[PDB]
Amino acid sequence: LYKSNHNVVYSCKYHIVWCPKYRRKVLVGAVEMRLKEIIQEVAKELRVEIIEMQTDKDHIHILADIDPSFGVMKFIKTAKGRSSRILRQEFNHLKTKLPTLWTNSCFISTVGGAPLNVVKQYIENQQ
Amino acid sequence: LYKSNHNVVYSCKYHIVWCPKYRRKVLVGAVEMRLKEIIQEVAKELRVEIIEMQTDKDHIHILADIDPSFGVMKFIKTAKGRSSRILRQEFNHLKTKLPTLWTNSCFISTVGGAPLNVVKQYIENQQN
DNA sequence: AAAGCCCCTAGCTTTTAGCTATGGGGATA
DNA sequence: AAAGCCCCTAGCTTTTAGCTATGGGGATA
DNA sequence: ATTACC
DNA sequence: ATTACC
Ligand SMILES: [Ca+2]
Ligand SMILES: [Ca+2]
Ligand SMILES: [Ca+2]
Ligand SMILES: [Ca+2]
Ligand SMILES: [Ca+2]
Ligand SMILES: [Ca+2]
Ligand SMILES: [Ca+2]
Repeated sequence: LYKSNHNVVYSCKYHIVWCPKYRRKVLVGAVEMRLKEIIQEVAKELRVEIIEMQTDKDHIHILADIDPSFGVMKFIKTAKGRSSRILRQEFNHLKTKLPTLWTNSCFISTVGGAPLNVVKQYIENQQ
Repeated sequence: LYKSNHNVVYSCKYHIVWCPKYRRKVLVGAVEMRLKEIIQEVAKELRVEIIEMQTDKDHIHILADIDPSFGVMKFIKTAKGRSSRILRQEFNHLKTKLPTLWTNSCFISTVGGAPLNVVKQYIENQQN
């Protein structure tokens, strides 16, 4: 199952994890549900397919298929950036002793249908 | 085993495949060896780790770890663009029998340690 | 120590903001 | 038909080149 | 204003 | 000028 843009046929799926500033346990309750809505809205607007997404109290997991030419960091900057603006506009406690909602950092890991040990079998390495 | 730049901790591995123009079986002999020489130079110069690379006459496989902020496309653009420029200077048959060495297209497939269905179940069951 | 904390610039969105950049500099303990 | 074929612009490298762009048009017939 | 998700 | 890469 592969998508394509004008020039690239691709399957670029990323496991994305980022945490709030100071790793606060704020991704619960109304903030959690509203965070998921904003990300879903960003993905739709940016042509990103959210395969799975779930918060875990002080961090969020996202499994997203992103156009490799568009860039994974552009989706991440947009997701974290807009969600920070809106959630801090809608939830005052997200500005209390919080200079920002997110950190400058995140975790990214590529994911495919086949694991890495299987895909290396596709290729006879000539190094 | 994860890497990190200034802000991102990542493991971004891509199975990349692209073919010569018209799918001509030109990736043999000295063209094959010289092509892999140039991509090694591009990888080292662009901080890209080449896990595995194989040419097979009419296509090249590359399994590579690429900085996600740098972008998989900037590596592909440089690897294809520079190899096309150099090999067409050094092999007359590549400059006279083809308008370009490569096509405008490629294949990109991400890969990690776990299968997709396992990561999917793992993310879905986070809240218990 | 760093990804995560503090500090800085510049770029681009979310712009009397708040995230990136294969971005930089630190102490704390 | 499209990723792959022919055409284009525009950005950046490899620059009396040749690749990208979440880029566009099209015929094959 | 932090302390760790893979 | 192509026809498909575990
Ligand atoms: Ca096209
Ligand atoms: Ca978790
Ligand atoms: Ca192998
Ligand atoms: Ca093979
Ligand atoms: Ca830094
Ligand atoms: Ca640590
Ligand atoms: Ca086809």
